[PDB]
Amino acid sequence: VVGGTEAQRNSWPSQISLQYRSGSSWAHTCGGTLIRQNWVMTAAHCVDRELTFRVVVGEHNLNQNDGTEQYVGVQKIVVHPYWNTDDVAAGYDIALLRLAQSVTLNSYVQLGVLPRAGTILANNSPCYITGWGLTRTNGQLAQTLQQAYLPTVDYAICSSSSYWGSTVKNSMVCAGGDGVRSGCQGDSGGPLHCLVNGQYAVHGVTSFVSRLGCNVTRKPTVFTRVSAYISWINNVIASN
Ligand SMILES: [Ca+2]
Repeated sequence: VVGGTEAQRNSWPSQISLQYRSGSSWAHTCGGTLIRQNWVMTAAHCVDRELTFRVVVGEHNLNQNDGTEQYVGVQKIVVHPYWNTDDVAAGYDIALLRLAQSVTLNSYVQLGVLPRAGTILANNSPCYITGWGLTRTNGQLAQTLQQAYLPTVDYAICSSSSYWGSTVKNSMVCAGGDGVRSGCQGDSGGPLHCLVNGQYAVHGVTSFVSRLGCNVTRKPTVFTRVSAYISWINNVIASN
């Protein structure tokens, strides 16, 4: 997250860190949202590589013991069937991970609330992106969980020529674009949390930013629209 501030430890309890095994250690690669005690929602592109993945819930500082972490293996990966790794702009950048154990819920570990199917946010709706992604274009991952205030940019503006054009689909949510604050690499798969009728809900799954840079004016961060996948999500969970 570029232009973020450190999250309070209990603000975003559904945020997870998706990590892969490297050497005798683990490396953060992406975010995720805990949606059942044994299921995480993330970006399809986060799991294209044939790596060994684990999920950390109750995580705050990737580089320090917080006393609140639970570590769990990924047992099964269900990528959206229409996902095409060579075409992120086509959409479908979503995957569900079934965890090897059910995590224990507490003030640091909670299920993310999802919007009802079809819900679209009005332009300029208040949201926060959260993650441990790069804090600058071509930068380094955050140690502590970051948040940034990123208001939505509706489909009509986002898909206009000076923004993202035909690259953005109605199955996505755009947010930010101010040139200061944005998602960045390593935020992929994580939540966009938007305040609606008094409650935060996870309306986006971080998908992409410009090849030019993370915080580029009129290239808001783009997210898979969660409310386009409610039926898909339920179908997967019910069959697995
Ligand atoms: Ca930690």
